Amino acid sequence: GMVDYYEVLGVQRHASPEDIKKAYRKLALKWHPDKNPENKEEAERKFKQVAEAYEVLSDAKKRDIYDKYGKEGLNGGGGGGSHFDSPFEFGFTFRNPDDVFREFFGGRDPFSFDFFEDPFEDFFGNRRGPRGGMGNFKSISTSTKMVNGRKITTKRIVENGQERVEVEEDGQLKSLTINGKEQLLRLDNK
Repeated sequence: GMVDYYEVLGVQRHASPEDIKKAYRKLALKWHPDKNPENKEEAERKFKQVAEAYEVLSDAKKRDIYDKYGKEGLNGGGGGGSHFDSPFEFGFTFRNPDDVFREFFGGRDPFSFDFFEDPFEDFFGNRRGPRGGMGNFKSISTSTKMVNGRKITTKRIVENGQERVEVEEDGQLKSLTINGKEQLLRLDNK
Protein backbone atom coordinates (compact mmCIF):
# COMPACT_ATOMS: atom_id res chain seq x y z
CA GLY A 1 0.00 0.00 0.00
CA MET A 2 2.36 2.70 1.27
CA VAL A 3 5.38 3.18 3.53
CA ASP A 4 4.70 4.66 6.96
CA TYR A 5 7.66 7.01 6.52
CA TYR A 6 5.51 8.91 4.02
CA GLU A 7 3.03 9.66 6.80
CA VAL A 8 5.91 10.81 9.00
CA LEU A 9 6.92 13.20 6.23
CA GLY A 10 3.27 14.13 5.73
CA VAL A 11 3.31 13.39 2.00
CA GLN A 12 1.85 10.90 -0.48
CA ARG A 13 3.26 7.50 -1.43
CA HIS A 14 3.96 8.87 -4.90
CA ALA A 15 6.14 11.68 -3.55
CA SER A 16 9.46 12.01 -5.36
CA PRO A 17 12.85 11.80 -3.64
CA GLU A 18 13.01 15.57 -4.06
CA ASP A 19 9.62 15.94 -2.37
CA ILE A 20 10.95 13.74 0.43
CA LYS A 21 13.84 16.19 0.73
CA LYS A 22 11.32 19.03 0.94
CA ALA A 23 9.29 17.50 3.76
CA TYR A 24 12.51 16.51 5.51
CA ARG A 25 13.90 20.05 5.47
CA LYS A 26 10.56 21.62 6.39
CA LEU A 27 9.93 19.30 9.34
CA ALA A 28 13.54 19.68 10.47
CA LEU A 29 12.64 23.31 11.12
CA LYS A 30 9.07 22.70 12.25
CA TRP A 31 9.85 20.27 15.07
CA HIS A 32 13.31 21.61 15.89
CA PRO A 33 14.08 21.42 19.60
CA ASP A 34 14.89 25.14 19.62
CA LYS A 35 11.91 26.04 17.43
CA ASN A 36 9.21 24.61 19.69
CA PRO A 37 10.71 23.80 23.09
CA GLU A 38 7.30 24.43 24.66
CA ASN A 39 5.86 21.29 23.09
CA LYS A 40 9.12 19.36 23.40
CA GLU A 41 7.10 16.16 23.78
CA GLU A 42 5.52 16.18 20.32
CA ALA A 43 8.50 18.02 18.84
CA GLU A 44 11.16 15.57 20.02
CA ARG A 45 9.20 12.48 18.98
CA LYS A 46 8.33 13.66 15.47
CA PHE A 47 11.67 15.41 14.96
CA LYS A 48 13.50 12.15 15.63
CA GLN A 49 11.08 10.18 13.47
CA VAL A 50 11.77 12.52 10.55
CA ALA A 51 15.47 11.68 10.77
CA GLU A 52 14.74 7.96 10.41
CA ALA A 53 12.06 8.43 7.76
CA TYR A 54 14.32 10.48 5.50
CA GLU A 55 17.47 8.39 5.88
CA VAL A 56 15.74 5.06 5.26
CA LEU A 57 13.01 6.06 2.81
CA SER A 58 15.42 8.02 0.63
CA ASP A 59 17.78 5.05 0.43
CA ALA A 60 17.69 3.50 -3.04
CA LYS A 61 18.42 0.11 -1.48
CA LYS A 62 15.26 0.41 0.62
CA ARG A 63 13.30 1.66 -2.39
CA ASP A 64 14.36 -1.49 -4.24
CA ILE A 65 12.90 -3.49 -1.36
CA TYR A 66 9.74 -1.38 -1.28
CA ASP A 67 9.23 -1.80 -5.03
CA LYS A 68 9.58 -5.57 -4.71
CA TYR A 69 7.18 -5.64 -1.77
CA GLY A 70 4.74 -3.12 -3.22
CA LYS A 71 5.12 -0.92 -0.14
CA GLU A 72 3.60 -3.73 1.91
CA GLY A 73 6.47 -4.11 4.37
CA LEU A 74 6.01 -7.28 6.43
CA ASN A 75 6.74 -10.12 4.02
CA GLY A 76 5.45 -7.92 1.20
CA GLY A 77 7.35 -9.86 -1.46
CA GLY A 78 5.90 -13.17 -0.28
CA GLY A 79 2.35 -11.84 0.05
CA GLY A 80 2.47 -10.12 -3.34
CA GLY A 81 4.32 -13.02 -4.94
CA SER A 82 6.97 -10.86 -6.61
CA HIS A 83 10.34 -11.89 -8.04
CA PHE A 84 12.81 -8.99 -7.99
CA ASP A 85 16.43 -8.72 -6.87
CA SER A 86 16.85 -6.74 -3.65
CA PRO A 87 19.26 -6.11 -0.78
CA PHE A 88 18.94 -7.98 2.51
CA GLU A 89 18.75 -6.98 6.17
CA PHE A 90 22.14 -7.53 7.82
CA GLY A 91 21.32 -6.66 11.42
CA PHE A 92 21.46 -2.89 10.95
CA THR A 93 21.02 -0.72 14.04
CA PHE A 94 19.20 2.60 14.40
CA ARG A 95 21.13 5.83 13.90
CA ASN A 96 21.07 8.81 16.26
CA PRO A 97 18.46 11.18 14.83
CA ASP A 98 20.61 14.09 16.01
CA ASP A 99 23.56 12.76 14.01
CA VAL A 100 21.36 12.55 10.92
CA PHE A 101 20.43 16.23 11.19
CA ARG A 102 24.04 17.03 12.07
CA GLU A 103 25.17 15.47 8.79
CA PHE A 104 22.70 17.22 6.52
CA PHE A 105 22.18 20.55 8.29
CA GLY A 106 24.53 20.57 11.28
CA GLY A 107 21.68 20.32 13.79
CA ARG A 108 20.54 23.81 12.80
CA ASP A 109 17.50 25.51 11.27
CA PRO A 110 17.63 24.69 7.56
CA PHE A 111 16.04 28.06 6.81
CA SER A 112 18.39 30.15 8.95
CA PHE A 113 21.02 32.59 7.69
CA ASP A 114 24.62 33.22 8.73
CA PHE A 115 24.31 36.90 7.83
CA PHE A 116 20.77 37.62 9.02
CA GLU A 117 20.22 35.12 11.83
CA ASP A 118 23.59 35.55 13.52
CA PRO A 119 23.57 33.73 16.86
CA PHE A 120 26.05 36.31 18.13
CA GLU A 121 23.68 39.15 17.29
CA ASP A 122 20.72 38.17 19.47
CA PHE A 123 19.73 40.00 22.65
CA PHE A 124 17.67 37.09 23.95
CA GLY A 125 20.04 34.37 22.75
CA ASN A 126 17.39 32.27 21.01
CA ARG A 127 19.64 31.28 18.11
CA ARG A 128 22.18 29.09 19.91
CA GLY A 129 24.54 32.02 20.45
CA PRO A 130 27.01 32.93 23.20
CA ARG A 131 26.00 33.26 26.87
CA GLY A 132 25.75 29.49 27.30
CA GLY A 133 27.32 28.51 23.98
CA MET A 134 29.04 25.13 23.68
CA GLY A 135 32.78 25.45 23.02
CA ASN A 136 32.69 29.12 24.00
CA PHE A 137 33.57 28.43 27.63
CA LYS A 138 37.26 28.68 28.48
CA SER A 139 37.17 27.97 32.22
CA ILE A 140 34.86 28.16 35.23
CA SER A 141 36.11 28.39 38.81
CA THR A 142 33.58 27.62 41.53
CA SER A 143 34.14 28.10 45.26
CA THR A 144 31.54 27.77 48.02
CA LYS A 145 31.84 28.61 51.72
CA MET A 146 29.57 28.91 54.75
CA VAL A 147 29.31 32.35 56.34
CA ASN A 148 27.09 32.78 59.40
CA GLY A 149 24.90 29.89 58.26
CA ARG A 150 24.67 31.36 54.76
CA LYS A 151 25.76 29.53 51.61
CA ILE A 152 28.17 31.81 49.77
CA THR A 153 29.04 30.71 46.24
CA THR A 154 31.42 32.54 43.91
CA LYS A 155 31.75 31.55 40.25
CA ARG A 156 34.35 32.92 37.85
CA ILE A 157 33.03 32.20 34.36
CA VAL A 158 35.18 32.84 31.29
CA GLU A 159 33.35 32.70 27.96
CA ASN A 160 34.35 34.11 24.57
CA GLY A 161 37.38 35.60 26.32
CA GLN A 162 35.13 37.53 28.69
CA GLU A 163 35.16 37.05 32.46
CA ARG A 164 32.07 37.35 34.66
CA VAL A 165 31.98 36.83 38.42
CA GLU A 166 28.74 35.62 40.00
CA VAL A 167 28.27 35.73 43.77
CA GLU A 168 25.22 34.02 45.26
CA GLU A 169 23.81 33.75 48.78
CA ASP A 170 21.54 30.79 49.52
CA GLY A 171 20.81 30.49 45.80
CA GLN A 172 20.17 34.21 45.36
CA LEU A 173 22.48 36.32 43.19
CA LYS A 174 23.89 39.09 45.38
CA SER A 175 26.62 40.51 43.15
CA LEU A 176 27.71 40.25 39.51
CA THR A 177 30.81 41.69 37.86
CA ILE A 178 31.77 41.76 34.18
CA ASN A 179 35.41 42.35 33.29
CA GLY A 180 35.95 44.39 36.45
CA LYS A 181 32.72 46.32 35.92
CA GLU A 182 30.13 45.63 38.62
CA GLN A 183 26.59 45.49 37.25
CA LEU A 184 23.46 46.71 39.01
CA LEU A 185 21.20 43.71 39.61
CA ARG A 186 18.31 46.02 40.50
CA LEU A 187 17.95 46.66 36.76
CA ASP A 188 17.23 42.97 36.23
CA ASN A 189 13.46 42.53 36.42
CA LYS A 190 13.31 39.28 34.46
